[PDB]
Amino acid sequence: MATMQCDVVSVKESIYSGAVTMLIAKGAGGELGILPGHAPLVTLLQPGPIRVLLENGTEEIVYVSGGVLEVQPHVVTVLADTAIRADNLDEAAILEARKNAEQLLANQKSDLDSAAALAALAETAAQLETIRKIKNRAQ
Repeated sequence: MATMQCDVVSVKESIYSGAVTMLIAKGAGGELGILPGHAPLVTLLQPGPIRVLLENGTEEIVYVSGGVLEVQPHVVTVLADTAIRADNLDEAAILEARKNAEQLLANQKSDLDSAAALAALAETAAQLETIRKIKNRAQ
């Protein structure tokens, strides 16, 4: 399959940069699949685990909170407020926040706390989902 110059960057620093056969990042609410040779596209990147496929039949899963996704003819750049490598994603950290929301949700008293706990649960669940998939990938 063809190859494209994909580069993932975040507010902390770059995460990926090289050749890719195909990448899939969540944008505009739906899953946008870019292929080597696609036309220029600019869509908002929403929270979701983007996958970067290489020419070696491999794929790299990365978690992005959401930001800006700029697609170029032979180049691809996805800016995310926060990018975490599937191999770097800390399960311990996510487990802490994941349980914090679960216990905070059941003890919901107002709408403010709920909005925060819920947002944390969904976010934490995303990071874990990205890891579990990479570390295992047996679905």
